[PDB]
Amino acid sequence: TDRVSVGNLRIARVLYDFVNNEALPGTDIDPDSFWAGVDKVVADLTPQNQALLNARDELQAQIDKWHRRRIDMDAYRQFLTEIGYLLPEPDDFTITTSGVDAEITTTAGPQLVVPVLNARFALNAANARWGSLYDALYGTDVIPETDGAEKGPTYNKVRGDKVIAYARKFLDDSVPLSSGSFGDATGFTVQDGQLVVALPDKSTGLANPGQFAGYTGAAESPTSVLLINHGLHIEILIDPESQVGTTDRAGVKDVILESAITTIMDFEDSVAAVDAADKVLGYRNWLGLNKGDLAARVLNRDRNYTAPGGGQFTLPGRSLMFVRNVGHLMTNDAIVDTDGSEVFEGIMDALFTGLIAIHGLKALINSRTGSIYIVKPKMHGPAEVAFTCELFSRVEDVLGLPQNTMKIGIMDEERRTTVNLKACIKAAADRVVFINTGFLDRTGDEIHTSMEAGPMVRKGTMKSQPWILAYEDHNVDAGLAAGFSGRAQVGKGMWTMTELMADMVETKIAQPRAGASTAWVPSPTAATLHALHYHQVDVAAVQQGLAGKRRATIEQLLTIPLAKELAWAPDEIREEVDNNCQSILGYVVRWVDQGVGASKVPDIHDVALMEDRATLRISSQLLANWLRHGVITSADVRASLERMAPLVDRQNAGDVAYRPMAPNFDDSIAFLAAQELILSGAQQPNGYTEPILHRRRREFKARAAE
Ligand SMILES: O=C(O)c1cc2ccsc2[nH]1
Ligand SMILES: [Mg+2]
Ligand SMILES: [Mg+2]
Repeated sequence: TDRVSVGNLRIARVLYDFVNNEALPGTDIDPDSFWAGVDKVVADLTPQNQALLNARDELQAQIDKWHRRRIDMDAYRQFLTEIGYLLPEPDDFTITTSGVDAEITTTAGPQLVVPVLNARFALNAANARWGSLYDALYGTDVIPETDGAEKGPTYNKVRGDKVIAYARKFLDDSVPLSSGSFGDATGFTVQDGQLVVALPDKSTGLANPGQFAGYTGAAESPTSVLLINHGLHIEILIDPESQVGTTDRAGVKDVILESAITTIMDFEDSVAAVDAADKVLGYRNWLGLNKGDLAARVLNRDRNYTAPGGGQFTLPGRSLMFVRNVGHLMTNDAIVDTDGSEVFEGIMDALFTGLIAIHGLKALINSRTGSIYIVKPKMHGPAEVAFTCELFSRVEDVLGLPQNTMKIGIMDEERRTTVNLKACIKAAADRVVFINTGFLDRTGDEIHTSMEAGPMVRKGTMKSQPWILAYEDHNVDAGLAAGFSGRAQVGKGMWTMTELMADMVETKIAQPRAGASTAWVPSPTAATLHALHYHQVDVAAVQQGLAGKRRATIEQLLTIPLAKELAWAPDEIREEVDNNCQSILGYVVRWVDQGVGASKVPDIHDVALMEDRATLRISSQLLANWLRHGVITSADVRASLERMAPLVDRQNAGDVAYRPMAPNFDDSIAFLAAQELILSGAQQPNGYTEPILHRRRREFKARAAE
């Protein structure tokens, strides 16, 4: 119709044009040979993809019956073994992934995640490798507004001084002088290769002069001083003529931190992309980032420095990029077969994002070691991991890339991956560069998998349940036992409260203390603040100290988060229903009506949260669970949705083109989607929301196409 026929494939025209005209040129790959490659890879791997998806349904159906036909933990576990859910743990091994960049193998630090469909955000992200500590401290609630230090339309000097002080204190804790404090420093010099600091009554150096990494300008009167601690860089910009530098005892203008060492450009949960036009926009942005010519305002270039002993060197000025493809579930009409059946989206993302990423290896650049970094979400168990690897192998042939060029980041966010984590890693032993954990998806799967067992604890309660604490520790243990320390990242989840930076600075330190190589932040600002934690915590030492430990048993992992009988008062029930209905509606309306997958969404208490699509999975699965066991009724669910809808409406009053859901609820496609997600929730595969979401978004767009 409006498609290009290649073999058994009917490629959407926008897609076909985009690959040939934009993606392919530069890659030395023959267009027709590429498309034929696509035709064959799709046909060859599609049935295998389907077999894995069906296998999920079989397991879940068996688990459903088992619960209904009853809690004997020993029998439950033996059952999961019998049905091939819980597979035998392989002997110890060590990953062999080679050609990995240092930012992944060695450097511990923040990792940004940004919706690929947003060129400006994506630009900021790639440039967030370096960010200003002053701007971050002054701009957020880390420095309390309190007494005369409040922000205004004018720069407030009382506040800047607190910022300066905080930064001086940080320098004391990070790169300690052999004597005295940074707060008293009056100047900085470089005599005989060693950084000398000017104190009022004397002069000292770094207690460990190894932390001196270089400088700019002349050794006598430098324009900046480069420091290193825990593999992370710290830059003191010295400029006595600047506004802040003028009033500073040492002429200091700013302190710059190496912040977002890596960034994940996201095709999955932070992006709304339900057809061929959407995917191209995303692919196009991914192309521009990889050719290094995206702009709206360009991509930063490397940074120049002078070695402590005179010579010249350089550091990368951009955030090393991953891409997150979609998982194994969804199809997309960007390609169909002759029968009209949509082609598997994950298979498409491997080919296209992989094709595109070729530009990142030639000059502008990304991986200096020659690798492409794909993060794969929502896999269920080790066979699904081996499938992803086999897919990568094939795509590499179509692209003419050396084998194992396309590295994998295994996200641990499904229960069948959690309890088989060592086997999952081993299936990717020569490609794996990353594992991580998070709250939303994983708890959604937790609730779905045990849907029939009984009513679950409230969402808040989940964060402190035995299963999830065991899962957090188990993740770290498995990676370290597999040799990740020095070879691959071990990550932990997102800080979602974008305006609550004091809290983040206070609490998020627990992640590197738990041995996390990296963890997720929602903004460049956040990345800068979070970098503090890796200065205070020596993650390599922590990881070294954790080795050999088994801090989580299979029994703990399998402890279902069931509510003890009569746990809640009727007002607690309503509070939770309301809370969850608000979460659905707040995220759904922006998603369906505007194709926005990630934004600052006020929760029921007007706190700004930055969650991806998975917030929909947990909240819908919880209410569906509570529906299934009669904690609440259908009258309850609808009443709550009707109450929260105008509240969401009001929270979007500051939106130039928002559309009310109230009072005409059934004419709101957004409202109907929220309602469907909940009432149809128990029947969704593993509780996945995309089937309902994609359809409703496509419906809204067709309604709007008039
Ligand atoms: O895990 C989360 O909550 C999360 C992921 C992403 C990606 C962009 S915003 C965001 N929140
Ligand atoms: Mg997820
Ligand atoms: Mg140390």
